Amino acid sequence: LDNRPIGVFDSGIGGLTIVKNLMSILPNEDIIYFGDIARIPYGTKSRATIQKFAAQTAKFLIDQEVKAIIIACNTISAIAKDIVQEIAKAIPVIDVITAGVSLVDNLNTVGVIATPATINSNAYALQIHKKNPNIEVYSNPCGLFVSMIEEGFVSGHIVELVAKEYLSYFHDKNIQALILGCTHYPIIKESIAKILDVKLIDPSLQASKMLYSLLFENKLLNTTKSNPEYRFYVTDIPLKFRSVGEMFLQTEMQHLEIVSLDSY
Amino acid sequence: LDNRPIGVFDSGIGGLTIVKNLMSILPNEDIIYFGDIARIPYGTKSRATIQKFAAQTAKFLIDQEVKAIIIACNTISAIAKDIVQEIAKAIPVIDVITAGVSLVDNLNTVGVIATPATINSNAYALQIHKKNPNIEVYSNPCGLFVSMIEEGFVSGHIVELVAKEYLSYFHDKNIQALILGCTHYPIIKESIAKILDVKLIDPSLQASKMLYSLLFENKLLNTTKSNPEYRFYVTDIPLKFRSVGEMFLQTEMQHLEIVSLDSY
Amino acid sequence: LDNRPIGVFDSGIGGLTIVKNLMSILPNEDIIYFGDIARIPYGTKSRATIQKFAAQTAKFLIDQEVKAIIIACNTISAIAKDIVQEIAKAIPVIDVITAGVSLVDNLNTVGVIATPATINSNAYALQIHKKNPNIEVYSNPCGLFVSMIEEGFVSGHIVELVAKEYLSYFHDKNIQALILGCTHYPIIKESIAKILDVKLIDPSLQASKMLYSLLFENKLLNTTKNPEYRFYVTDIPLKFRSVGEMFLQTEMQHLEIVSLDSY
Amino acid sequence: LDNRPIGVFDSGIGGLTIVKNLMSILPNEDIIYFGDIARIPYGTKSRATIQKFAAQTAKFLIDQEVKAIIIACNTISAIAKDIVQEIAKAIPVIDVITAGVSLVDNLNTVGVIATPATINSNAYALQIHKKNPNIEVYSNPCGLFVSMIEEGFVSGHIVELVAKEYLSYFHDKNIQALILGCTHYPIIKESIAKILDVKLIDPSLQASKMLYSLLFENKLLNTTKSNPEYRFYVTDIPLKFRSVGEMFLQTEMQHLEIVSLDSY
Amino acid sequence: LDNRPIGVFDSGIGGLTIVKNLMSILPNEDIIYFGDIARIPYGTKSRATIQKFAAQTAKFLIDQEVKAIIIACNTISAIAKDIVQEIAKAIPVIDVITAGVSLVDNLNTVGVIATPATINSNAYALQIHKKNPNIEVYSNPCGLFVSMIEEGFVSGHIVELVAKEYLSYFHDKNIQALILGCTHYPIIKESIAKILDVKLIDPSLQASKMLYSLLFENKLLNTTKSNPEYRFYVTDIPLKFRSVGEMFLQTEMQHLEIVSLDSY
Amino acid sequence: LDNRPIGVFDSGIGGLTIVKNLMSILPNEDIIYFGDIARIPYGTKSRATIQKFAAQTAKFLIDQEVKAIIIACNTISAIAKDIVQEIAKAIPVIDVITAGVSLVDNLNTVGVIATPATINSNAYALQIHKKNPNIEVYSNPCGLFVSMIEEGFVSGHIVELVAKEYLSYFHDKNIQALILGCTHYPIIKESIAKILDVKLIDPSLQASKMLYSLLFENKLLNTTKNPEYRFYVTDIPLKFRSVGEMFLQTEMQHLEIVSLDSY
Ligand SMILES: N[C@H](CCC(=O)O)C(=O)O
Ligand SMILES: N[C@H](CCC(=O)O)C(=O)O
Ligand SMILES: N[C@H](CCC(=O)O)C(=O)O
Ligand SMILES: N[C@H](CCC(=O)O)C(=O)O
Ligand SMILES: N[C@H](CCC(=O)O)C(=O)O
Ligand SMILES: N[C@H](CCC(=O)O)C(=O)O
Repeated sequence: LDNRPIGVFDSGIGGLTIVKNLMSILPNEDIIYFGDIARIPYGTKSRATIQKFAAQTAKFLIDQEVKAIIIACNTISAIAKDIVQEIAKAIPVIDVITAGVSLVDNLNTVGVIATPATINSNAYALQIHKKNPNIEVYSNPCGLFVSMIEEGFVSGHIVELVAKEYLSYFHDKNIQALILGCTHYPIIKESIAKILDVKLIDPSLQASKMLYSLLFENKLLNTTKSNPEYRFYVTDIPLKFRSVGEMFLQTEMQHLEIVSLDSY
Repeated sequence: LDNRPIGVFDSGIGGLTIVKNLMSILPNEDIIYFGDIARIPYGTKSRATIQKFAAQTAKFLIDQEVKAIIIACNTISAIAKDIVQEIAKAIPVIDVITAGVSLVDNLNTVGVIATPATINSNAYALQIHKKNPNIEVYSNPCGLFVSMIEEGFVSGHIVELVAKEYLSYFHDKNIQALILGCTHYPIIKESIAKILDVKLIDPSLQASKMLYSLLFENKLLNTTKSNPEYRFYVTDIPLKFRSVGEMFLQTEMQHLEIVSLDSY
Repeated sequence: LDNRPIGVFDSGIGGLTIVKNLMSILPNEDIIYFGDIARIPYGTKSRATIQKFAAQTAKFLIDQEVKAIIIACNTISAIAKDIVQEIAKAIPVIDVITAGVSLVDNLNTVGVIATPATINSNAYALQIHKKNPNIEVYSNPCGLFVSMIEEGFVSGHIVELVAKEYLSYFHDKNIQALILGCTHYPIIKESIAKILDVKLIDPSLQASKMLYSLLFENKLLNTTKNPEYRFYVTDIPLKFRSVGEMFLQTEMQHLEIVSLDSY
Repeated sequence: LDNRPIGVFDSGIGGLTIVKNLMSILPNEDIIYFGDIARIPYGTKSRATIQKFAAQTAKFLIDQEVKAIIIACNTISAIAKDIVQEIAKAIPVIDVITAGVSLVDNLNTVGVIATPATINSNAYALQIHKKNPNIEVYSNPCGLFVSMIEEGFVSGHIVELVAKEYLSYFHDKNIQALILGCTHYPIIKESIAKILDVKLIDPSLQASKMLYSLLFENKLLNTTKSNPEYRFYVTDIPLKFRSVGEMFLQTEMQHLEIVSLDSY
Repeated sequence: LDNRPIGVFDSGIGGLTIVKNLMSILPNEDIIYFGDIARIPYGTKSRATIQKFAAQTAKFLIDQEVKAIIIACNTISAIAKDIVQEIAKAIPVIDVITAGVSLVDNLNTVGVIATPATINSNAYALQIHKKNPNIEVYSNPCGLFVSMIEEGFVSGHIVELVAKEYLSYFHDKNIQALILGCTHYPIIKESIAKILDVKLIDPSLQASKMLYSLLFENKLLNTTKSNPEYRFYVTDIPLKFRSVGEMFLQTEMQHLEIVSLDSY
Repeated sequence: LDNRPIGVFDSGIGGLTIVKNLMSILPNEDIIYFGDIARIPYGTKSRATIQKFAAQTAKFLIDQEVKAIIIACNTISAIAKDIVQEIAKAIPVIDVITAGVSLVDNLNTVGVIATPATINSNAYALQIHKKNPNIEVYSNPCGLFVSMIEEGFVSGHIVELVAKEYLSYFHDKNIQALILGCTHYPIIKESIAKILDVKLIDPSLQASKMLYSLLFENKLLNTTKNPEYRFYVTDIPLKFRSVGEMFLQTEMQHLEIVSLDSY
């Protein structure tokens, strides 16, 4: 089990940051990244469809005999965590919403921004309230942010105006921190910080640390002496993928392969 | 054959305008609209994947024994028209790019805006040049427009600034007309007209008229006396679908059903 | 908390009447409707199946952090009210049977028509006799009514003949009122009236009024002045919008396909 | 292999007729019936849901090691036949639509009645036209029939009136035969014949004949001396289930066992 | 049914060994071989492409009315087995991975060599672990072997050196057997045994035995007096194809016919 | 027209060398690379198959309205140059065999190594003997080289032994130069040199220079001062970026999976 890869489970593109994080704390581990690039975005799809898609990716990863899964995507974590856990059986699953919650559960008043699917699922408020039901949670979807960022609008006047549209909801709420509850949003954190001067919470590294602690405590660390294998399995490769993905990864996606979920 | 439905073939959401158009010129015809809502957008996907998806929708429509197909989506028309035609066999296929070309092929200098997939496919320039190779064609993708419009940003300062970003390319080109080469773009035509004061070409109604002429000349008109049947078959129904779709349709999508392409 | 939605808990389709009522009497409340359209009808299924299904919907609604639940379906109310309440915990639950019973507690002879499951459960008679054992309660299931109505047979000779088959039972019972103990039956009240000349009790509005009272007493009224209406369903067949909107009497604002697989 | 059971795959209740037919045609075969009684009817559900459900049943049946399957339900046959066959790989699958089509492919004008789902799927017309594209097929849903029959309304004035409502569609069509394209409809064939007195085609018996032919010619017949075993697996045992089921089966179900499909 | 041919389904060239084995084990059976010689190798292609190709071949074979299929290729077996079985509905499909797994499920430590695609798919390890999750499986791709062998390098110093490069991975693994998980590798088994002298497992012969068992026990054996017919369908006849193919088949291909799969 | 891209037409992988060359000598030209990665290798396939495949790629490239085409692959150039030219019509086509031949036309004895298909076609000898019939041309296919190189055997004892098997043929032929008549072979030029001490002719740069000349003569040079590089391929297996980028010597900017099914 020790020398099996870690599965990084994404909807697509923004979860590459978890790969980056893992490479910084677990440099000897093999990683399989999965992105369902053919069917993104998930943030604007129904709960039934997000669950259907996540069951397929889960089965694909389990067939690769990963030793652990991290769900990098907040939208999949919000809506399909249990579907994924049920398929993974004895394979542990770490998720980014659990990570986010762990960073705010001593506050009194918390804001959350995320995809429409995530916010409409109510997952962040529910999970925060499982820790403490008296934490005040204010949530607002930021529907345009994902496409905006994928199209390269990552700073400047457009980004600032779209952010004002979505973040003005929080001005009278006296929040103590704002959860960046979508993988894409930390890219624009500097623009967010200009509009809403509060602590911004990015749960990706925390999620990676949770996976580190689990592997360490359970003695499931890779002890091979060969170069780690980083495999990027995706269901589409459109022309902009290399450039937008590597904006998140911060290094080359050197071993990239087109796969299909047709049999899953 | 006369009393079979017309198939309106979309990627999703914006092709509903063709249904509206058809209902205005062919009020006695049954219509089946197909939208692959589960996997939109197509505008940012690869050619291989767009072809794969379009073959599935084509097979679904042919199994419903439509008498004609109109491809409402510029992205599918650009990349998968031949795939669809091959599946349809003796069933005629009308497409929106053919319609657009028919509206500009006596000009000297033409601009085109469309999805990244459409513009990168080169389909509009190629098809215009098939009519006359000496027409000057200037093309620019407007990647953010589709999501922007689906998120409800349809006028105002954000729309104007995003449009300035994409349309400034045309200011020195002396174009005689600008093809609105995506179903979504006519929604924002007033904002476009503020930035680039040229004739805007919306090919949807022309495409519908092409289908009318074909049915009329071939004596394939519905002569039943019952209420026409309008069926909206979609592969997902997310929460925003009703409202955003009916913004394009301009009337209620009264008979709506979730379907699957898994067997296609 | 007062800006959280109300949850309308249905088996499917007929509970849209409760949404209509709440839109009227509580025009500034947000509402989440849940319909298990994939698995309807409930009215001809077993007790244990209805309980299993209802537990899943209850868990779904509690995950949404609704501020209150109204069980719009008589069948779920008859069979699974306790399970729903156990899942809802401190979230208040109003149900349509409690509403119906409240409208007859000054009478001495009452009839009840409902689904086969509701009648089999004997919930209406039990809940009435609990308040006053001397009230004579006569019950009769009307199995075909739900499908008949969903297929658009809502007046005319077919409806009258099916109704005569189920209602003739009441002619010699001297009832002072008939409880329409299924969401669907008020649609055909004109045909029912024709056959049985008695006061017809429709518990829908009273349930909605009880919910208003509960929100007022618990200080849970939304004070805002445009509400949002979400319709979460486990299936969307072609006929769903037409039939549903027949009960709702307006168009469904926002509709989404959801799954209970994880519940 | 030849001593494994035959699977009768139903939505619920009406498929028991095929069990009855196989008890007479193949008296030495073990039979497993499956009915998804918890979730019926299928006839009023979407294509996506019918396919989801049928995939779970098919997987349950394969796990019982059946040697052949007959899809007794027209609604599953119309919408999910390919899903079922793909799951039942090497196991042959006979369906009632194929049976029905085989009885009419010599005619010129054919009527079809079925559930809303079956008619909306266009499956009968499509499959007929695979054999002879020139046959005129007229199709009309009879939505109330399934519940009406299950509630015990099987003859008399109510049945005649409902039948008049649905069958009036055919009076001006000059059909040569009417396909009773739902398992339930043969129960009320005497009433149908009073209203529309044309040749009535019952797919269920022909499906049973096709299964015999498949087993006989392919040498898959059971010749053991152990008494045949009949098992009826259902997802619910509702109120009047035995009495309604025994209307179709015409004998008692000796082993009736509730199973859950939730693991599939 | 029993007089229909057996299909041998290959990527190309190496599968001819299975034809050779069936000529000896089942001398009275008609055989159709298919090799996609225009598009080989499959071993260095993506999962999505291997699945696309295998779906076309499978459809061609079903159209020849075969009664059973053996997937001779480990690469197709690893990646596209479910695709093939779903297309070959009722037709039973034997695969070489299943055969290989059946020969090692009594051991504790197993090595596997195969094409890059086969190893990257994890199929051998996964399938072994379905039977016994505690077996230690060590897998290494031998990418150059297929071309090397096809170019006629089948013994000698070059073969020994390349083999040393690939098999050095196993020297410290204490494996009890090595699965020769590619059709080509048994050709160089004497060289492999010089370098890594452990029990060598050849899936191809075991697959042929499993097919005999299936036909014998299921009564699908051909007993006609007409001479067996052998057909070899290929998508190309390249330069030295007969000479290379005859290395594996060990007799001449009497009917070798180019077909196109483009319609599938 | 001068802002249209150049098309680099490959079978797959090795033609990336031509992209590298053009990035160097034409730094402001946009480039579309096409590789039929799904169906490689071409070098061991039949003449008719190579022609069928090449016609599809040619049609794809013409649909993109490239301003010129360079056939980077010796195998396509040997077998399908006429088909590509017939499809390209007024779009100029440069090919690597014409380039290779141009570099030897002052010699009298020449060797050529290439794929089995290229050598079988006899294209190099035919095109050389056409210019001067007196030049002695000796040809030998090197079938294993393409796979060997793509699998990363690019130096050392294995490469030397395979090379000795194919090149020993030339020891007694008194050649003045050897044409490396396959895109892949320059990768192992150090091992080739070891065995055969003769001038090695790599036609890649000369083909790229001929394209420059053609663009200059036809007034088709892009005058702009950041170019865009698109890599269109029919498959992307795991090893593709590593092996491709070995030939390209930089990272592929923009990569897209495409299909020739409609071509
Ligand atoms: N990849 C984004 C979702 C990312 C997230 O929610 O963290 C999408 O598919 O919409
Ligand atoms: N529906 C849009 C494309 C519409 C069009 O190109 O006309 C999308 O999927 O991106
Ligand atoms: N929706 C009806 C029951 C409604 C009611 O009992 O109030 C059903 O599922 O049978
Ligand atoms: N059992 C019926 C369908 C039977 C059939 O279509 O043959 C239902 O579930 O609606
Ligand atoms: N024919 C080989 C694969 C053979 C096998 O994996 O068994 C290829 O195409 O790469
Ligand atoms: N790409 C090589 C041929 C390269 C060349 O001949 O220049 C192949 O497909 O075999």
